[PDB]
Amino acid sequence: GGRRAVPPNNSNAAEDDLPTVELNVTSVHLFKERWDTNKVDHHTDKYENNKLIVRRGQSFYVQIDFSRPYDPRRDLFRVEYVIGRYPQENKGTYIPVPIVSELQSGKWGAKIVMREDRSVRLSIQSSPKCIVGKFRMYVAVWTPYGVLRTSRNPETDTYILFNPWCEDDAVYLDNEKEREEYVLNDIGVIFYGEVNDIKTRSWSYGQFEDGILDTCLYVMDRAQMDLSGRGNPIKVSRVGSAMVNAKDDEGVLVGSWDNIYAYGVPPSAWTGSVDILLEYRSSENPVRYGQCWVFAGVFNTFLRCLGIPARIVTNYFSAHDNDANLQMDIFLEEDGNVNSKLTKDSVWNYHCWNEAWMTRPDLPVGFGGWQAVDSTPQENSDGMYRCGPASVQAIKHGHVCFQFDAPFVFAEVNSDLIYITAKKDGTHVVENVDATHIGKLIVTKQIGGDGMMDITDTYKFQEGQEEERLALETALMYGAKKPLNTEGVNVDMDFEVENAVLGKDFKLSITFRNNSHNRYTITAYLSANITFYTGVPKAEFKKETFDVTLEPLSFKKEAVLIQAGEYMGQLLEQASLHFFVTARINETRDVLAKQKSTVLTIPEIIIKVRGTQVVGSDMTVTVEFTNPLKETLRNVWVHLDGPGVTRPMKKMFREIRPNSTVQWEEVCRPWVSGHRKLIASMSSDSLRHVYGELDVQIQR
Amino acid sequence: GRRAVPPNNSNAAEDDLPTVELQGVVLQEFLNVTSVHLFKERWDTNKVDHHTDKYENNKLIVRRGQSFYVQIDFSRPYDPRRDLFRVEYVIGRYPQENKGTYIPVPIVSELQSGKWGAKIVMREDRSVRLSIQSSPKCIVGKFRMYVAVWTPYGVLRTSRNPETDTYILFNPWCEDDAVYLDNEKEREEYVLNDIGVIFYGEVNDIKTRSWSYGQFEDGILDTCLYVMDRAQMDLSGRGNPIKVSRVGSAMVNAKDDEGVLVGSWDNIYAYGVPPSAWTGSVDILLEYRSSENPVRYGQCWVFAGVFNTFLRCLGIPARIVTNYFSAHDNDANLQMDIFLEEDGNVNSKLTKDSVWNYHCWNEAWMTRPDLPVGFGGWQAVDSTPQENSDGMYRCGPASVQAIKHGHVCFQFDAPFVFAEVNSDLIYITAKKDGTHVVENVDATHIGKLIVTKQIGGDGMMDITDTYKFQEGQEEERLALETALMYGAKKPLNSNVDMDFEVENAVLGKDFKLSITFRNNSHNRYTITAYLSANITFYTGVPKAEFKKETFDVTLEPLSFKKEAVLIQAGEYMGQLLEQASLHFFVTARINETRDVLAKQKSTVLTIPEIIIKVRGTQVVGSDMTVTVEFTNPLKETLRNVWVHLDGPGVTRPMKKMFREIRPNSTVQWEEVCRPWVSGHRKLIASMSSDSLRHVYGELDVQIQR
Ligand SMILES: [Sr+2]
Ligand SMILES: [Sr+2]
Repeated sequence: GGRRAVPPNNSNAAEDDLPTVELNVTSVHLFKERWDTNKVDHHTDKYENNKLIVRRGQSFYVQIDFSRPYDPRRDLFRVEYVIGRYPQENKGTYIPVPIVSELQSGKWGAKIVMREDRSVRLSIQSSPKCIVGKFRMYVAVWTPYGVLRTSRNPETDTYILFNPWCEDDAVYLDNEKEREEYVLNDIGVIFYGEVNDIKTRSWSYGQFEDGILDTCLYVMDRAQMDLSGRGNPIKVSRVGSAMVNAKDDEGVLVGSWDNIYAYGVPPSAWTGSVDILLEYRSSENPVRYGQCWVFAGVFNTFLRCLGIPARIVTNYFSAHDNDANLQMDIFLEEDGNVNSKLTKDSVWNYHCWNEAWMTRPDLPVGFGGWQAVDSTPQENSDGMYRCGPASVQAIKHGHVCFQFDAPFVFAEVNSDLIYITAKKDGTHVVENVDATHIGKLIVTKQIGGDGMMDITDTYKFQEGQEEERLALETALMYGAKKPLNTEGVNVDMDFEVENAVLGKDFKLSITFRNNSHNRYTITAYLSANITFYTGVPKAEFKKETFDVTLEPLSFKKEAVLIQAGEYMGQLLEQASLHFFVTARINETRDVLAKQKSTVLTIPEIIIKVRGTQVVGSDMTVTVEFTNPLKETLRNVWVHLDGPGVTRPMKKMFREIRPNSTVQWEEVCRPWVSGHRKLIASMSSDSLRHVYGELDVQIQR
Repeated sequence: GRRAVPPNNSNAAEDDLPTVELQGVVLQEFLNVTSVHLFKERWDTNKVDHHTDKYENNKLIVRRGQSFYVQIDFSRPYDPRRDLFRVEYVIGRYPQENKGTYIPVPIVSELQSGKWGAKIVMREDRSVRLSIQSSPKCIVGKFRMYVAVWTPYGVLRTSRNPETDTYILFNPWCEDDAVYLDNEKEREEYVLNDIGVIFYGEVNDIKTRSWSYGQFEDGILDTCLYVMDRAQMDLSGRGNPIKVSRVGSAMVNAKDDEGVLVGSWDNIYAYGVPPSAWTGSVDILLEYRSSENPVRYGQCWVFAGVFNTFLRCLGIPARIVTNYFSAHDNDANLQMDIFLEEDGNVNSKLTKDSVWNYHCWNEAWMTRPDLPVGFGGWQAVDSTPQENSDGMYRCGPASVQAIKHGHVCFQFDAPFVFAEVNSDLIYITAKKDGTHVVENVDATHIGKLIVTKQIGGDGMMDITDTYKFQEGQEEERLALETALMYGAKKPLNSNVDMDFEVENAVLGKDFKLSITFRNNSHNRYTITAYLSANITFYTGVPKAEFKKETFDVTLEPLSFKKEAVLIQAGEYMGQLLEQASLHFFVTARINETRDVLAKQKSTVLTIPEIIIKVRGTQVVGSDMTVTVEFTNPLKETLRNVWVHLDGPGVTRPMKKMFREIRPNSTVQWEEVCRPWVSGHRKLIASMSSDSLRHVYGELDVQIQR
């Protein structure tokens, strides 16, 4: 056909039927059953699936009943696995599994583990590099006139996932604790807020829930992904992440940061990946709407479900859309005030990306392990896409020369803020530089429980360390950018905001230390704005200039008060507030700068249960939320979730008068034993990004 | 909420800057420009010293990093003690200094290096004449010019004036430009030349044809800006060769309905022009700008054609390259599988992989700052997609030096272009029971010759040694190991030589295949050779096996034997495909040793060319009558014959149609051209019909002033 002899098979759903005729089998028994050896041994017993699911590079048992006794003399047969529509032994999409005296490592094969009166028990092993997907099983009998082969049989469809338990698999992770956490765990916690006030919230990955695995295969099919590569964790993450953010009626989620969300579910409402993945599957069109942590919850569900050890990572004060520039420009005016016309770039209060576990045989030795993949697009070499998989280890050392998109995730965590006064005659002069703001704290969920784990030391060295300065020296050599010459760049200023609840008042003190044996005349300015979590300004709710005289060896503190009415009028979804404080030392003309952010605390949702905490047993769940506003919250949606206990659900209240409390009781029949969890979220026409949860423990 | 200002990613979108911009509190006896002068005109210094005097454009065109002159007329003599002003260049809807989309350009005592600055070089009564210099890292695009006079209350600035818009192209003549070529011969060839030759055919009969890059033609420069626009390329990226080529190559192959061309190798070409008819890039590029939808149809040389025009037009040196025996769709593998039956025959069912007779790609020149030192220079970029990490996209820019050294750890997509050229042929026997046995590896077929057009004229320049070392030698071996550890995959692991040579025939003639054996040992061996001949596409994909032959031969100890075969025209005339190539597989079994020998070659049937004769005044501005002439070589009728004529700077692409043409008849076509360019020009003709296709012809003319 001009282009290629055979078309590409980039669909695991398209199937071809192998001919039945160019000894015979009567029944093929696999030991599926979620209690049986196979599933229990492959660690695929939690999957709500009624087919055999194994993990590559490992043996599993199967049994073939022949019409007559298998005789090693005049008999010859082999099990066949085939995927997609144009199988090719050449591409790994047609695997003849030959009978062997013993199984070698890294090769396919079947040992006749035992035979008894017309049946043969088999031990089948698979290559540790096997294509991940859902294969078809057949049994071929090689007669002197042609192969005789089984008919199409759905109940034998075997799923072959990645295998972090196998040391020959690139996805290998050598620690059962981590294995459980990064692969087996189907509940997760997402960190946000601001570096000073870390807020957490649970998300449901739900990889083992009914259907999720088949949709993970659907995304790939939708990406027209060559089957020959689904066995590559790299290209798998490379393609998988590009599918997450809907590039025009294409991907999974439709991103959006417009506090309206004109026609869908506000990003702040979702409780997990489940209903999201199932909605994409059923509608077959992008789901509206999503934002970083959402994209992150979903991509993580996709990975874990296939068996690639993944986890979500949150960076505080993220320099997004850096275009590999290591500098953020803050434009101060001649008298010292932040210039709003020019200052157009912002630091995100926080940003969430993923890390995947794998080896990097495409790079030198030492860069394998955790890989950074950011599904939130930004301009990189290809032009506005997801970034990664970039080796966190190389990032740490500044080796941004190795793929993929490493110079852009490096800048997310290493940028500097440059305070530059643009003279009114059209000139510039950089007054100061803040090397310590961006990438102040990078964090993730710990292995034990719902705690926090500081993984900052992994992306970067400690400041001042030559290794730190070296990584910069290196980064700068292969694509890092520091366009402004910061040449020549004794008062110590710093301020603090006390965190408050939504609707209440708070203080913001400014401290001024003067170590010199002399006095100064400072002129300060406080500028408070209302911002999106991305750090983008909506408005300046409070401006305030100060006039401070500093005696030598003086230390003066001033206290400003932010009254609730000064902000309650114009707040945004995540309750973010940004503070800028700059000063001029009239004598020497030095400009001091400092900026911080805070979020207002939102009261949680209450989840309470009564009944029988037993699988199969009806257990009633009670949900209740109190509208803590002096206004009536309209069109209130409360979301309920809890994998293994409840499928996701949601309810709506036309309105909730100021200060009244609602309640929602639904009865669930927990289908999983052990510690499970219940998760709630709130979203209305105004207040949203409200969450609640509960630690149930199902019995049986 | 995502970003404070939308993305500035359109050169055609514009912002209207205010004329007056004051602030605060308080005649305006400040200076008002009465007119601006940008000594453009093809004769003038700017267009000439910048190498843009060739662009058939009416606006000022200038190459980055180098100075140019302008003259501003004021309402009253410039006084260097009171008056303060400056020129401004801005681009896109959302200009930003932070990002080089707004450029102040101050008056300066003396121009520094790689920094915008204007020096006052002459002051006549009421007129300042500046010498303006740009930054070598300037964005490439069409900027708007404005003059701004600073008052202590604000700026007063000129109003929208479309006639003073300025293009700033890359500049291969500037030492500080990433894209710098150190000598005029190369710069002239790879940047100033708007004509090239494409090498096709097969190694043992290299065929050439003229292709018009036509970068300087009217509308091309702008179309080029539209491409980057259709790809939503961030303006701040448009000053980077790497991004321009990483992004621009991706626009060439219309995935869905985005890019420039819809690729097709079906031999039918349902509702479009056959890739074999295109004479040059001008046609496509314009057609696409008017359609705003992908152009049908193209194949590897056409994408390389249209991409080359793109590259050179913006100012990046680039050349088309033609690799013979290409392993495209290699997925990093370093092996090609050919399957055999137990009796020695080729297993027509299992052998689904094919080697392209020839595959063209582009080489683009630029430094490489994202890579270590040493990998700058020519960079391979393949606009013809294939599975790479991202899967099914163009590949490149891959540093050609990194490839030659197996350093595939560097971006972009190096392993793929590496196996496009350095891969082996494995002959495997698929035993009747289901097993496979590796008979022999042919390691010298793929990547035989990589060739490009020469600097002087239309000859070829063997560049195979830039991609690889010599077969055998240590460096080639080490290179291979260096690759294998960083990506390249390589799964699998009796002295009676054989070989056959084909005597290439002309379309419609009988010809011969001459196979010759030889027995070195002192043994009387016995061979059973097989011969399979297939009609194929240039990619390697077969359509049919028109001739199957099998014969046993005995070999004397220390001997030689030449078996000749006569292939009659009739055995193939009935089912040829475009480009007329045929494929042969010669395999033999020496039953004593059960050793298997195998070989393959290809042949393209020579087709007679089109005749072009110039009659008249070969003088710029003066008419000249051009006569295209084609004779039906076949013994049957051709119908719906489309003839094409093109000549950059002599005539724009014109095409004529003939309802049919009887066998062995001749048709003439007379057009009167008015050459607007002098010197060595050329004329390209092409032919396409429902039957015959892939028929080209050219003529060299020298037009005097
Ligand atoms: Sr830092
Ligand atoms: Sr070779």
